[PDB]
Amino acid sequence: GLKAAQKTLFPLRSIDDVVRLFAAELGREEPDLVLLSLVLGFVEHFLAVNRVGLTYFPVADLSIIAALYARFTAQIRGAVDLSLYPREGGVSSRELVKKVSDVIWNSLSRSYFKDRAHIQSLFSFITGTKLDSSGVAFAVVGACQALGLRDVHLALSEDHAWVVFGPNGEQTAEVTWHGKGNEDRRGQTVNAGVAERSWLYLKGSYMRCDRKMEVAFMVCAINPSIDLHTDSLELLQLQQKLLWLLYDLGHLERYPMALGNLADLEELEPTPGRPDPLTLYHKGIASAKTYYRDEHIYPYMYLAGYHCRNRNVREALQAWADTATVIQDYNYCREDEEIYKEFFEVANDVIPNLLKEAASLLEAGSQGSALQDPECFAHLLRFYDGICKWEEGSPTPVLHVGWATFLVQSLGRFEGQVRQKVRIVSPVLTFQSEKMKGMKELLVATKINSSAIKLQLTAQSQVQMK
Ligand SMILES: CCCc1cc2c(N3CCN(C4=NCC(C)(C)S4)CC3)ncnc2s1
Repeated sequence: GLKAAQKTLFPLRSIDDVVRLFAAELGREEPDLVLLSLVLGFVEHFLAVNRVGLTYFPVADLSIIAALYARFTAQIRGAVDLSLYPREGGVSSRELVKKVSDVIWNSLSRSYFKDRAHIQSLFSFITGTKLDSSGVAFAVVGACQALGLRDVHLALSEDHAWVVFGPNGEQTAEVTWHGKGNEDRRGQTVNAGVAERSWLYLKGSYMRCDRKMEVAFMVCAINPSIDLHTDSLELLQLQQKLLWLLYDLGHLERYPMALGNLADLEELEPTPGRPDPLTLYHKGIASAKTYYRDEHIYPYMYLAGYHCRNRNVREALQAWADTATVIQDYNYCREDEEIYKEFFEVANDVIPNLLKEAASLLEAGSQGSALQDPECFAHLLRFYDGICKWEEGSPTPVLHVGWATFLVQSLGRFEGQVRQKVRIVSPVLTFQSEKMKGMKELLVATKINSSAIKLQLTAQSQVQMK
């Protein structure tokens, strides 16, 4: 049931009309997640999924959008009988949250590619009966709001989504799947994951959204991809404009990833009179420091990626060292594979490529090169120190001999007279990991002893018998 006041801006004929609808909704006591997700999904469908007939912008008529809204509300209200789940204190019960989750779940097509683009919004849920993992969580939160359950909110880590609810918003419930081939814990709390200090649950320093942050989530969720080679400029512009709206209203304050996404967009196409990408990456880091105990990994990866693309080797290594300094106080657990993949790619592909080019440019006479800077060698060492410390105490190991080949190569990119300048104290650098402490003498030697490095990084007990 859309209110008269919600309907007055239709039809939406442009990017800017969509921005106005968002502004209007964000100025209400409770922005309407269902309306907003349906609108975003409609426009994304007609700008990215099917552009046949497109001449400027896919006009969103009130009759179309209101009928989609009706389909959603009718589906939820008919399947979830609230009288069966008495609410005291204006708060929801775990049984009610589970029932809403089941309703969304049981609505989805039995089989589909769960990784596909453009299956994030309630437009996809209604028209395609498909949602991606975090899409299911969002749709549970949208359904709860539709039912009047003001206490149910989206919880987000850097790789997963669930809900919070209940007295003081203190309860957690799983409502969707995570990854592939994992067993789901739907209906359960996230306490076991928090207690094991996995990255997936951020030691409890995950995001607890209010309604405005849930709008920011749907905006981050917009996917401009038309195919592998092509983005919709219209959706990029829309996402960028909506992110700025949210930024100006204060609603990205506690949302590091959204700041990084806005920085990435500003790199591609800067908005005149706005902060530089670097300023925005730093605001993302500051957000993580202020609200989340500096326990997030991606704020530093966003920054490192920016410096990497710009071939600022020194600053990229600094930011990846800072990324490792966060991961060192985690336990590498089952289901943390995404972050392992990210670190593996940085160590074993991205850094090698950067240093290879740097070596060529040094041969060509570069001055101020990262390869002649002992502070950059220290950053490389701190990056490996955090990865080795991560591994300590973890229930599954991180390092192996594939990593050792690249470490030897990367060390070897720095001359001994540069490496010798780093002072490893118990540029000055302190190691936290036992692996790097035992490697200290090997690191500053004129010739790099590759076999001894390999043995130290992988703690291999023995060398070839015969
Ligand atoms: C999927 C549920 C967890 C979330 C991921 C995410 C998100 N991402 C945006 C894309 N991401 C990154 N892009 C570049 C990166 C530095 C590798 S991290 C991290 C994940 N953005 C905004 N909100 C959320 S909530």
